[PDB]
Amino acid sequence: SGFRKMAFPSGKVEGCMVQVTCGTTTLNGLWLDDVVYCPRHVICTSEDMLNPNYEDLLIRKSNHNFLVQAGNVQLRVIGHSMQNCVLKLKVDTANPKTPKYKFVRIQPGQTFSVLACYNGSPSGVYQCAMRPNFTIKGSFLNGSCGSVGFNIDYDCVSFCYMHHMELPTGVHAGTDLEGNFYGPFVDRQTAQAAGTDTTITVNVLAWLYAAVINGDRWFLNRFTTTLNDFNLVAMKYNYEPLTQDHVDILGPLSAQTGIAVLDMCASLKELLQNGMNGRTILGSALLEDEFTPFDVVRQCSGVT
Amino acid sequence: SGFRKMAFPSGKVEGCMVQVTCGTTTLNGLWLDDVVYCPRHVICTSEDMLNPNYEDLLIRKSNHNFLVQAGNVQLRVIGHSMQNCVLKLKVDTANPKTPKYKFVRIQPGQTFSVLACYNGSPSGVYQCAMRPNFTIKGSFLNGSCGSVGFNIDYDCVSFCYMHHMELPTGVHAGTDLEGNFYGPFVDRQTAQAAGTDTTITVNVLAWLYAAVINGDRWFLNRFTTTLNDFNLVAMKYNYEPLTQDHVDILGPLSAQTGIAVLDMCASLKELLQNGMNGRTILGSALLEDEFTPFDVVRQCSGVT
Ligand SMILES: Cc1ccncc1NC(=O)[C@H](C)CC1CC1
Ligand SMILES: Cc1ccncc1NC(=O)[C@H](C)CC1CC1
Repeated sequence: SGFRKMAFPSGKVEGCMVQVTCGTTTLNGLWLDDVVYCPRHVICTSEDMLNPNYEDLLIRKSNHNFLVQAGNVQLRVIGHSMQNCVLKLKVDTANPKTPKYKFVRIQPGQTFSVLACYNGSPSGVYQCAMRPNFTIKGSFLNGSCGSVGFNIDYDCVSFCYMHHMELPTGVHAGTDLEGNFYGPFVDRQTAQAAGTDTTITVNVLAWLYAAVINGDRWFLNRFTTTLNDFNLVAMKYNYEPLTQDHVDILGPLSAQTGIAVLDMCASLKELLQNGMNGRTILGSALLEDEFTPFDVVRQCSGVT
Repeated sequence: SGFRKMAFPSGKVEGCMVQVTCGTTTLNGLWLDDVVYCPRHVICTSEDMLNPNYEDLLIRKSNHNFLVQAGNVQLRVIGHSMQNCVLKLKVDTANPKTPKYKFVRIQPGQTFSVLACYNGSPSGVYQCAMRPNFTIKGSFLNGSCGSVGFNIDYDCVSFCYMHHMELPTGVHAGTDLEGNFYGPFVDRQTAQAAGTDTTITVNVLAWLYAAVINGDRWFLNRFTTTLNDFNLVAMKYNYEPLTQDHVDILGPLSAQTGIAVLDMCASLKELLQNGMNGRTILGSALLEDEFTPFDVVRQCSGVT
């Protein structure tokens, strides 16, 4: 029992972190096989960042200008190329610590672990959700660019995020490992609108199931609702509309606890309309949305 | 910017996890040098757990009865001994992945990362505090015993906790790496009183400083207080009394933000007396106490 905001074990990812320097800028790279992946803004100087012409900036760079250091050993760069907003530095040595891996583009509302790094060295690991508006509320300081997000299924690391930018609002934006930004963001030091965010409804319901499994039951009520009635409340409270696909994914949790998904929706409706009344659920005084139904099942069963 | 409940990178600890089996019980062990450390209750059966006679139970065991498996390779046990509530299984091979390490006994209120494991395999990592009452509010299921807590200072892992038990209340109890329980707990399946817990005041103040650094400032007020006046409020709200030693440890944060520690205490006093009024601080709707002043400084400066 107990339910925590658990991140994946970061070991397999730690072994891939490297430091990439170009000119006076240093950030993190991800060394997988004989390729080092990093944010392309490593080639920029302060004057460039307001509106960089990345193609022109990269043309002034040669393989020997990219300084790639793994721990304390230097990697020899034998190729460079830009793919969207990432640079791929081909190196003469395959990373001996390359785990089984995939590059995946996650959907908004999905969760992942971030291994925050500075100068190619890991500082910490935390779990977060990709917001419905494609931002992440992380913990990143200057130098953390190139830190990655990932999920792990037994021995396979699915890399889903690479950190690129902090918006003027203090929220974070980044790309998949092919360098495609999540959301409308561009890698420029310009004010950029992040869409209206919403609370991830299926995740809040999943976390309410986790709460019941672990003993926090005070919010269970004698009511039920419908998808239509619930979505009218979700609309008012800026929650994502619940679909049958979300109900279907909550199936295992509904089966385990014996609480029908629409009955849990009626508990969520009452909590939205009345608040917590100074009470807590799983040590939180708000409705938590950073646990997917898969996360809840995994944590509640002890999947390794 | 941004502030997250960050755990240490778990890589160095993942390389030490092993599976220990004795009879029909399997749990986790920590392999450091040529020694495997694990909870002594691995030698118990269901009939024993109400009041085990560990000395007698261990006498019936020989080196060949302890099955130690690292990933998929079997370790040869050449010695066994019980030290307090841990067993130390001497093996014929030193762990090639043994990091630089220390065994430390942490103080209540201090924080650490837990690498939850099952069958010697890591499932996740989370950060937590040792409660003032010496329990931890973790996430542990049957099979997680032997999972460890730790801190990391550059290349040195300080192991501070080994998981042993879940109290009937769903809170967790364990030992230091010499097998001494934190708190009054005994390794028996018996109802055991955990002391009255309190909120870690110095940590809440540290987190309020983290909030100001990251932009959440709505709780700053035009008031000040004294240690005596603040401790009268701390008493009423079951907060640990603040001492000058706590004020001294908050020094770096008071220096950085320019907010005198007693002025931050007056903000905390107002929050305790009036609540959040439906507002949040660093994404939390309650006063967070799982960040020490050292954790805040580290996260806010990007220490690796
Ligand atoms: C400063 C910082 C703190 C946290 N995370 C990231 C950063 N870096 C940036 O946002 C730079 C300006 C991105 C570049 C325009 C492409
Ligand atoms: C079941 C479980 C779930 C989470 N964490 C730990 C456990 N195990 C125990 O509490 C056993 C009974 C301890 C033994 C008496 C010494």
